[PDB]
Amino acid sequence: HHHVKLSVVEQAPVVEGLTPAHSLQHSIELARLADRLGYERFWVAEHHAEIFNAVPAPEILIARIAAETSGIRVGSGGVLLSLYSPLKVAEVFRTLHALYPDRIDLGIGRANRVKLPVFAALRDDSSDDLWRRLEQLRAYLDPDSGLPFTVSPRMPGGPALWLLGASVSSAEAAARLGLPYAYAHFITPQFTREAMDTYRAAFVPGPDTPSPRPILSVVVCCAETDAEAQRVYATHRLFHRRMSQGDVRLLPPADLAVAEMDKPGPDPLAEESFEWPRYVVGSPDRVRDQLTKMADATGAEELGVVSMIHDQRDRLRSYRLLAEAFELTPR
Amino acid sequence: HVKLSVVEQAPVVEGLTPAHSLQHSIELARLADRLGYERFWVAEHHAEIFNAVPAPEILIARIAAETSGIRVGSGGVLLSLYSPLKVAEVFRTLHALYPDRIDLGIGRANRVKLPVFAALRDDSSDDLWRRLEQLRAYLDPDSGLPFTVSPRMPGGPALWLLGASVSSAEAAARLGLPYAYAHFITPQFTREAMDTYRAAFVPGPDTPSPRPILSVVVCCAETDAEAQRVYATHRLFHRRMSQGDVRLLPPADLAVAEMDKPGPDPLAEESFEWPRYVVGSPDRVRDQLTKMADATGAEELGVVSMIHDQRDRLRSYRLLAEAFELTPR
Ligand code: NA
Ligand code: NA
Ligand code: NA
Ligand code: NA
Ligand code: NA
Ligand code: NA
Ligand code: NA
Ligand code: NA
Ligand code: NA
Ligand code: NA
Ligand code: NA
Ligand code: NA
Ligand code: NA
Repeated sequence: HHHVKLSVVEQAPVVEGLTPAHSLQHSIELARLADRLGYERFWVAEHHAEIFNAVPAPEILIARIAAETSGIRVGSGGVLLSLYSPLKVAEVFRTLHALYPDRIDLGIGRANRVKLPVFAALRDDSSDDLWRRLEQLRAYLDPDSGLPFTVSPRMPGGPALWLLGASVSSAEAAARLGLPYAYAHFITPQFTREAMDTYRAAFVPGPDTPSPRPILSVVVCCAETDAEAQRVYATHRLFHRRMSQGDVRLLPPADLAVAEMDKPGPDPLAEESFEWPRYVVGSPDRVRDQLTKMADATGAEELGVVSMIHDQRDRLRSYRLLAEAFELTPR
Repeated sequence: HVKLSVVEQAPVVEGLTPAHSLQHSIELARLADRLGYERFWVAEHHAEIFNAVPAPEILIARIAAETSGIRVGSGGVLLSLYSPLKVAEVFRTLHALYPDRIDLGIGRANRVKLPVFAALRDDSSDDLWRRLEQLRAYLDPDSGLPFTVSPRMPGGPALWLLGASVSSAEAAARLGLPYAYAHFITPQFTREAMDTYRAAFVPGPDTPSPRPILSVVVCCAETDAEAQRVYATHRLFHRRMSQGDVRLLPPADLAVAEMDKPGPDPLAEESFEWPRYVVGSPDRVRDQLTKMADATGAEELGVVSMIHDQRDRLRSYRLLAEAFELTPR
C-alpha cells in the first residue's frame, strides 16, 4: 500500500558526555543513512543560544549534508525568517540550489520561541510580519518579478518553499498562500487534527502547488521491543522533568534517566493527555500503527521524524527500524 | 619566499552559468590544497551577473569538506549588512565542523549598490569598526553576555580585516587585527597603507605582531605572449564596464581582437608604482610580486583572478605555486 513516506527533521541535540561538534558529525551520519534507506527529505532546524541544540545556522549544515548525499532532498526546517532580510535568505538558498540543483527545501518557521534578548541581538534593529516576509521571499525567488536588481546566483528553478507551523493560525496562512505545510505535532499536539483539517479545507492553490501538501512532524522513539523503546525514551522523559524545574542540561543517558524517572517527581509527559501521544514510542509495529492512524487522519503525505535520543547507536537503530516498518525502498 | 593564497570571487564567464563558477571554485580549492596554498578565501558579491557568490559562508562550508590542509574562509563577509551575532553563529558553526581551519575575513560594504544594500539591511566607516568589536565580543565566550553563542567549542574562527584604504589599515592596526590589503582595488595607496598598518600596529588578542597579506590579481601563463592573451579578457571587461556594457567575462581570443581596435582602455590609461593587475610569464610575475611583498612586508599574497577559461585559470595557479616553490601537500 501507499504507506506514508518518511523524512528526517534534525535539531542536532547535544547529549551528555559529548559536544556540539559530535552532534554535527552525527547529523551527517544520520543524513547518509536516511539517504541510503529512502527517506524523502532531511531538514535541519534553527535553534539559538541553547546548550542542548547545536545548529543556529541550518544553511551551513545543509551545504555540507547535500554534498554527502545524493537522492534525499536537503533543507531547512526551518529558517527563522523574522530574523533575516528576505533577500539574504533568497540569496543563501539560491546559492544552495546552484550547488545542488532541484534538491533544496527552504522551510520557514516562526521565531516566537526565540528568547527576547537573543531575538533582539539577531535582529540588530508579529503574526502578520512573517507572512509579509514570506511574500517578499517568494518575490525574490521569482526572477521575473520586476525588481530593479538580480538575485544572485540566477539559475533555472529554485528551492522549494515550505511553511512549518505549530498552530491553527499557521495552517490558515499556509492554506491562504498555497504553500506546502509541515505541522509540528510534537510541539502542539492539542491542535494537530484541527490544524491539518484547516490547512486542507482552506487551501488556495499557489504557484507550484495545485493541491495541499501536508507533512506531519513527529517525535518517534522506536526500538526492537516496547521495553527497549521505553528505555531509550527515558532520556526525553527526564529532559522534560528537568526543564519543568528550570534544570537546563544536555540530553541525559538512557539508563540514568530510567533510574531517575522511577523516583517520585514531575512527569509532565505523563500528566498531559491528547488525542495522540505527544511523542510516539514503541516497537516497530506499535509505532507504525500509531503513526499510520495519525497520517490517515491528517492527510499527511510524509512524516518528518524528529528524535531526542542520547546515544547515536540507539538513534540510528530507531530510524533503520522505521524505514523497514514503512517499507521504504533503499537508494 | 612569500606564501600564496587564493581569493575567489567566482566570476561568471561567457558561455557558462553561475553553477559552473561554483564548481570551478571547488576545483581550484582542491588544486590549491594539493599545491600548498595557505588559505582559500571566498568573496561576497551581490546582484552582479558576473560574480556567482553572494553567500560565501555556503561555499566555505562545501570547500572545507573538499580539502584537508588549506585554511578556508571569507574574504570578506560584508559585516555592515548583518547582525554580528548571526555572523558569529555562522562562523562558530563552520569552526565546529572544521576545527581551527576557518578564517572570518570581514570587508566593507561601501561598493554595494544602494537599493541592494537597502534590501539586504531590511528596515558610516565607524559603524563597521563597532560591529567588528561586537563580533569579536560574541566570539569570546567569557565576555559576560546574558546568553551563549551556539555552538560553543574551544577556540574559534580567525578574524581578518580586508581593506582597500589607508583608513582601513589604521583601523586594523588600532584593533590588532590581521590585515589584507586589496592592491588590485586601490593600487595608488598600497605602499602607504601597508606601511601604516605596520607602523601603527597595536598587539591584539592572539595577534602579537602585524600579519599583513597583499591581495593581488595575477594572470600567469608559460610565456608573456600567452599571459597577454589570457589577460585580454580582463582588459575588455574594463573597456565594457566603462561604457555601461555589463556582461559576463569575455573569451580571451575575442577579447584580444576587440582590444586591438580603438576604444577605451582604462587599464592602459592609468599608472601606479606597481601594476594594478600583475601579468606575465612565471619569472616576470614572480619578480614583480616579490618586489611588492618585500616593500609591503606581506607574508602572503592573496591571489585573485579574472580568467575566462578554467584550464587557463588552473594553469596560472599551478605556475605560480612552482614559481614560489610551494611545498605540495
Ligand atoms: Na545530531
Ligand atoms: Na543553540
Ligand atoms: Na538561518
Ligand atoms: Na521566523
Ligand atoms: Na533546489
Ligand atoms: Na531529530
Ligand atoms: Na536524537
Ligand atoms: Na569560479
Ligand atoms: Na552576484
Ligand atoms: Na555573507
Ligand atoms: Na561591510
Ligand atoms: Na579569483
Ligand atoms: Na578567474
